Amino acid sequence: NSVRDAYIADSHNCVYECARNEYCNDLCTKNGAKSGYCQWVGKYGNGCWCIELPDNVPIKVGGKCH
Repeated sequence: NSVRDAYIADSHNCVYECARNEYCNDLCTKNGAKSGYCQWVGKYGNGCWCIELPDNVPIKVGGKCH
C-alpha cells in the first residue's frame, strides 16, 4: 500500500487542526491525496483526514505531538 486514508501529520507527529472542510481538502490534495475533509470527532479528535495520501507524507501515528 503506497497510499492510505488517515490524519495527515506534520514532521512533529501532530495533526493539523481545522475549522473548514476546504482547508483540509486543499492541504490533502496539494500533498497528493485524492481529497480530504475536516474531522471534528475521530480517533485523534479534530483534524484533517485525507483520502489516499501517499506514503512519503506523514500521518499521525501513536505517540505524542512533539
